Amino acid sequence: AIHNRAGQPAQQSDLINVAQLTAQYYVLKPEAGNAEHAVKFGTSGHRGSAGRHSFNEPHILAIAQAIAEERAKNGITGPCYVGKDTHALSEPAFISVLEVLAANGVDVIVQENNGFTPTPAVSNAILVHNKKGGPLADGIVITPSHNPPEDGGIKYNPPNGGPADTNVTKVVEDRANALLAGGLQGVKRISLDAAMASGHVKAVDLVQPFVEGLADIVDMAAIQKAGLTLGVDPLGGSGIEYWKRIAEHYKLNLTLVNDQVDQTFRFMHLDKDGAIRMDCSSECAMAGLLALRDKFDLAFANDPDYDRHGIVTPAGLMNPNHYLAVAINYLFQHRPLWGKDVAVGKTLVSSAMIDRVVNDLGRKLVEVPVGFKWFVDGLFDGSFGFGGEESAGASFLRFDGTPWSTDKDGIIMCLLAAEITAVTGKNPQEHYNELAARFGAPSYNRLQASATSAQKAALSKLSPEMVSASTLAGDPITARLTAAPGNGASIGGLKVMTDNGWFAARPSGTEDAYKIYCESFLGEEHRKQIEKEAVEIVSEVLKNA
Amino acid sequence: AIHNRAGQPAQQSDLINVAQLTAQYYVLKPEAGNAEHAVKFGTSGHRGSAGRHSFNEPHILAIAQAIAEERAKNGITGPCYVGKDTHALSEPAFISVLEVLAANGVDVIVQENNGFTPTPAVSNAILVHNKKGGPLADGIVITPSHNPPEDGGIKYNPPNGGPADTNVTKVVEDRANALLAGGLQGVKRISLDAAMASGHVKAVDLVQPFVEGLADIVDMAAIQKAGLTLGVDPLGGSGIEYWKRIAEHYKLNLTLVNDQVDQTFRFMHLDKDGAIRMDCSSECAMAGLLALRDKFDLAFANDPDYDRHGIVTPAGLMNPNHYLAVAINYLFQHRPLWGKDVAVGKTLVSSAMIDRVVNDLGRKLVEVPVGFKWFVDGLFDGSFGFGGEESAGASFLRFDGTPWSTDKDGIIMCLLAAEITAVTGKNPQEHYNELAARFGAPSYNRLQASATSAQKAALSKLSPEMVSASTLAGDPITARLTAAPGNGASIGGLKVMTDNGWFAARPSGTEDAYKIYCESFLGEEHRKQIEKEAVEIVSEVLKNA
Ligand SMILES: [Mg+2]
Ligand SMILES: [Mg+2]
Ligand SMILES: [Mg+2]
Repeated sequence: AIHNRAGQPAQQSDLINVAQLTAQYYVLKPEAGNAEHAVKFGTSGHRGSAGRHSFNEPHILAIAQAIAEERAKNGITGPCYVGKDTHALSEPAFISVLEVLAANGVDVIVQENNGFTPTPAVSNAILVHNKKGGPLADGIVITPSHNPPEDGGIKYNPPNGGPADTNVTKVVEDRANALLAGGLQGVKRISLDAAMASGHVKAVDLVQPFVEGLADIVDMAAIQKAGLTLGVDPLGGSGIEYWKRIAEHYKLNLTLVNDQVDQTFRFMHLDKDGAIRMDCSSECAMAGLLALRDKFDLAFANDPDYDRHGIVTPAGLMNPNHYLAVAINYLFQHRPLWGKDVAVGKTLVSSAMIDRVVNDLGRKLVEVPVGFKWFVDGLFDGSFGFGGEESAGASFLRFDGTPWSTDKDGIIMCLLAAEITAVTGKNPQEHYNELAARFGAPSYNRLQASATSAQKAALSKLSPEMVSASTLAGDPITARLTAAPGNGASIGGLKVMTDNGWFAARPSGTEDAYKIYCESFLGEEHRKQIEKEAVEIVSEVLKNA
Repeated sequence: AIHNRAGQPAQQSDLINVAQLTAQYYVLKPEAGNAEHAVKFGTSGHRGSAGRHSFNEPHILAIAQAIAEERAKNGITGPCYVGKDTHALSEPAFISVLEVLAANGVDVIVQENNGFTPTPAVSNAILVHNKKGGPLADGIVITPSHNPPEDGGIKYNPPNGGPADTNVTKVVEDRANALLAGGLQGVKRISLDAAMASGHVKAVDLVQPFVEGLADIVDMAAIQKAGLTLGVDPLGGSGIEYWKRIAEHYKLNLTLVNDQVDQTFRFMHLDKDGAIRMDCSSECAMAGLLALRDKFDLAFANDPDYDRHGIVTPAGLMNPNHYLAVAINYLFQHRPLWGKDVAVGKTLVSSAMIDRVVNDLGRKLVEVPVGFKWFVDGLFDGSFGFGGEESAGASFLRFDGTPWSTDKDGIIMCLLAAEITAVTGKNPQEHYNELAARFGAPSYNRLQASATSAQKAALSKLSPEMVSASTLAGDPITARLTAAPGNGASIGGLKVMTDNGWFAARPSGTEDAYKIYCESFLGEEHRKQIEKEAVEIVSEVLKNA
């Protein structure tokens, strides 16, 4: 908690003017040659704000044109599923996308009645469509994730249902930027009315198919039989109607603690920095649900795109690493159709509790670099049963070991917590407590140290033998890694291990620093000794550039 | 109350999508030759909704250009005060006005920090400016009054500070529609950024000078001295900050029962028809404040443009007619500096309680046709001390007999109630109860039925002697009128009166219908006999076409 009003309900003075911001999307423009206003279309698409000239009509027209061209180049002739979240700027962006796709003769499928669509609902729709074997579908999700009310975002999901990799995003980014530099000479656009009249835009209900299909991934019948008292704070996000339909279709005792949809997100409690941020894993942002935690056996929440999850019990808000370990431990014991050819994905900055759990089950661990992108292909072909990130986003397979969503899915992760509690009689936090009793309770932290550009660059291109330390916090170093053990890919940095702890260091993308992730199975004080030594080691390896 | 959720809190299903609506302002276009989409610029300016193609960018660009040209033609070279209310569509309209006015070399004055301004605050600003005697100022108010959240509006107030009359409005209307038919070719415009950098737009604080000036129209010291417990529901309207500053500046025990500014107006209770309508004189809409009526000596509310007032006492919400009679009876006995010649303005269809009051005061009554416009010139020149309409809107003079606002002013009418209560020790409902004990409690009703365009046309063009009856509801007819007795202007219909009651019939200005207003001082059964005989009379005179 950094801001004096962290954890308190937002005040009127904290709120955006929604109408003014939306107007700014049309009346303000990116400054030509100003890099800060340019399309930066990356792992999570392009994000910005109309009032900062970074999320305006020109950007989205440009991006939508770029996506139409690329998808056609790539032989993608089926429909494009275009979903949006409950951010203000998703409305104007949505319209720009329809105007341009329709003008390019792209068939678009949208949620009827201008509704909202979670990121995994777009992923799921693409996968289900493409399993029918005809022209390929892909998708666009119009969301800046949990970013404050004034922000907008837009991202692309190719036919494998997952987020677009750099081979797609870089091309799209450059084309969008050249289109901007050309004054939107090369953009095909028709009016909203013409687009709707064209026949290219089809409105369907994406909710029912997703909600009904949940029985093929989570044990919905077990949940029903347990008759748990469940709560959810939809956090004004894109899956609010999804939670309603889940409770209704499956006849669950599941209560929405509020049903607000408000583009100022005024019902929110302020995050640690005082921003309105819909972070389902932040205790400050989750203060509203946390105050009701005694009312439910189990409760949860999702960020605006519904790709992440927050799990509440009467003990509080679970730490995301803790829940990942529990999800994995449970899933691989309760999925008979996930045979020996189905492994566990883990990013290398995630808790080593995962390693202990997976070793204990006699399953294969695939350690990958930072980022969900490394799980997409394995989820898609069924070789990864589960892949998650320590920031509270994950996905796992259907019962039969085929994919449900190749993007992150917050709904299945919440429902899985319910299946766990229902099947085992123990909530996921009680599960973690037992793991911690068995393996020790690790202490985990993230920090950062000042670094010059030159240092940051050098950190990315090390090799294991540049690290001459033989010991870390009183234990022999068992590994010096510059590549991920699971897929061999570069980590763009360094990880040092002992039996009792580890650290990893990577250059900060945004600041003159490098980030340090570390963890100890012996506790806080030992973790603190790792931190100290981690800086010493990293200072040593890069003081010569 | 007709709708089954009348008076209930608004639900999420009742609300608009603010950003989608604002997008529609820029992406939806009026249809060429569709009269429902045309500019209709009248007594309240032009109102519509972006989603109905009746309040979109082309309309506002066209209207702003028409106003720029008309003010120049009319000799106005000073600044234009442009104020906006809290409707969503006020934001894009505001921007379009600045783009075009600055392109036309108009000097614009706005409330700083994108703040909101009551209609009477624009009127007052015009008056104060022009009283200095240099180049004339005029103004634009961006408001659809109490219309639902999806509506927008824009109206013009010339240098006398009141609403523009048809000599200006019809020219602006014809011109705007000409501009729309010519694809906006004669509209001059620059970007918002260019407008802000041009030096043509100045941002000031309009609140402080209005709030400080109140001491010159209402007896603030008397109110301060009484120490009453005052409540206000600003109803999410343009004067919310005005109530705050009045409380602070005058050190009043004045509580805002809600401080919400929300472009969905979600905090509202539903109106009698189940709509979200910010009608300060409607019991259903005021259900929230009415539930707290027992906490305050006096409480009040205003509509979004803050030109109307609703007065609450522990007895409930006052009938607007009833409050006018009290306001008049009080003011004309407590304004010693007003000349003996200063008159009372009264519309045609207001209560004859006003007549009884004004007679008793030995003051001049000026009965005018429907509409506040008939009071502007007399308020401006100080010959009308007070002008009010039955729909809960009025204005009156400063202590020294010079105008404060020549448009309707909800703030002074609310503060006057507190003055009345402070000075006399009785609230305004108590005073009305006394008026009723003295003269009788009148019974008032309005009727409506369908009529053809031809029957409607006839009704507006009668000659008094065409009424051949001698009696109305058992009393002799004392007057048969087709023109207002006060100013001689045509009423566009018929008024018949006796000593005990009256009726007036008038064609609807919007529907194929006529309305009949009637009132009896004998009670309900007498009023019902007036209703029956008025229908008979109207039927007979409309016996052709
Ligand atoms: Mg997210
Ligand atoms: Mg009004
Ligand atoms: Mg005039």
